[PDB]
Amino acid sequence: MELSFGARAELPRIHPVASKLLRLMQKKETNLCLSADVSLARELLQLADALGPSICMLKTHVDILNDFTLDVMKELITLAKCHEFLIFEDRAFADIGNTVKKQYEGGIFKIASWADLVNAHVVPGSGVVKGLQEVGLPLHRGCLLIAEMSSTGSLATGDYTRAAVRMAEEHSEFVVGFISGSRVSMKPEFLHLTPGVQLEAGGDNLGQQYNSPQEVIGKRGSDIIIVGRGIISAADRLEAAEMYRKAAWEAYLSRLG
Amino acid sequence: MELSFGARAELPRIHPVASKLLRLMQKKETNLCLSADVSLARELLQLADALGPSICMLKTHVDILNDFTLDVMKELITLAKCHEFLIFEDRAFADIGNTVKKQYEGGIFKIASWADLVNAHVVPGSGVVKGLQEVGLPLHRGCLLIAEMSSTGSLATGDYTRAAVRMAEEHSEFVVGFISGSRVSMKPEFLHLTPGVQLEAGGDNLGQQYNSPQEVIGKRGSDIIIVGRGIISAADRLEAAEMYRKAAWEAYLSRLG
Ligand SMILES: O=c1cc(O)n([C@@H]2O[C@H](COP(=O)(O)O)[C@@H](O)[C@H]2O)c(=O)[nH]1
Ligand SMILES: O=c1cc(O)n([C@@H]2O[C@H](COP(=O)(O)O)[C@@H](O)[C@H]2O)c(=O)[nH]1
Repeated sequence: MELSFGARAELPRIHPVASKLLRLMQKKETNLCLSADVSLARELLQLADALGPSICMLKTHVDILNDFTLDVMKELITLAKCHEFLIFEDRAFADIGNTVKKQYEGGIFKIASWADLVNAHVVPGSGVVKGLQEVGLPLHRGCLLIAEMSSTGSLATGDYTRAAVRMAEEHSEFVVGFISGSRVSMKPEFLHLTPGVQLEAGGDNLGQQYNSPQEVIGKRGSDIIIVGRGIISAADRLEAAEMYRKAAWEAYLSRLG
Repeated sequence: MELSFGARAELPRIHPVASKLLRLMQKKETNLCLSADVSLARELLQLADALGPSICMLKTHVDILNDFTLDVMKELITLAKCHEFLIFEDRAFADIGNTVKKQYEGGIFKIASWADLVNAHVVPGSGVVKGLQEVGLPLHRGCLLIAEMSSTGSLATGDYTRAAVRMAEEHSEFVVGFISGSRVSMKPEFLHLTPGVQLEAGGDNLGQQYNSPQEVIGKRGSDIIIVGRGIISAADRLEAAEMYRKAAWEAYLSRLG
């Protein structure tokens, strides 16, 4: 009884951020999230403008931007609104609730002011979600819980993954899905976003492992592929993004029937 | 066959950063780490200057400082050198190796340029340590692995904790100890630093749980207490720091015999 992204956008328990995302995925025929892993604001913004039509989401690591300013994020928001994609800051919050609330709202980055989505590790227990929610609920934001990781020797397996799923399902007012390698929740209101994706087999020299869009979306049942170097290191990043988009989209359609 | 901090500083396999720390702990009769959880640079620096003589370490969350600049960290280093304490940035790195290396070296914060110590979660597998090491070894830095957490519902238990200890013991050129609630390694070259510490029983409203210095150092065998609000929210932060210092030090001495 698998539903399209557009039908999932209308589910009774859908979060507004998830709904917005699912609708634009359906409209634009994309379930690709660009991992914009660059150190220069100009490159970030040039990528966001050129690839915006091809992506449902742009994932940032703001803490690697050498020339971060809040005005850069204002410019990114303009592009996100123009091309219709969400902004996801991959901060992987992983401390006690009292601390992560400050890390989310404050400091130099003011992440909550510009990020539609953030993510959190579940290792601290559910206080990490409660802390983030105190800032994110008033700001109408969503959160993803890291249920599995793509890297060699990941401990996010077995009962750890099951604990992530329970924590999500128990904080559905704020948690809209997962970072995972596969479908981990049976509830269709939750999004599954999967990093560690390339067309070719391989990995990197620091524990990253790759699987293909057909494997991740088609066989493992995830929703969205997150792709960094597969696109960013390519000469023509637009064509690379289109190849990943078409791969992930067709894998999704075939799983739908 | 328990050894003093000063003797542990001389162990054959001791890391240089651990040795420096252990020597100043012995010299100053302090095993207190101040968790300087403030949002203003002026308050951070006033705390570091006044409390510097009472502490072996000052722990930062640079990402909650509203007015962070690299010049603030230069001023903090001057104080750390004057009063003899290490600087520990509690960044809790928790991503793939390729990403954390950039988060450690680069961006606005340039953490590796000023932090003696950082910490990492073990959930991504050992690539998190390998990535950090590529930056930290050339810069003569050390790392702490998060083996246990103080918060309600922590998943850093059982085999997860055992995996943290193995990962530390296998990367002893860079990893100098743990964030933990107790002694988790039997090897005396490793430091144990414990947050979730207050004199009085209690917790916070976002999953923090407190135990006393006597419990953590004396009964659970940890080395250093990490104390934030117990000191920071007190009217007289200097006297508060002295109370925590004397508590942790005497608990240590009594465990020594
Ligand atoms: O399990 C995970 C969780 C992540 O955040 N990531 C992130 O997703 C991206 C993967 O990038 P790449 O496609 O270049 O390997 C990185 O930004 C990394 O930080 C991951 O690779 N695996
Ligand atoms: O398990 C852990 C790991 C932490 O980093 N911390 C950190 O240690 C400090 C505890 O501060 P406090 O004493 O105010 O509760 C915080 O900065 C928090 O981020 C913790 O409390 N428990």
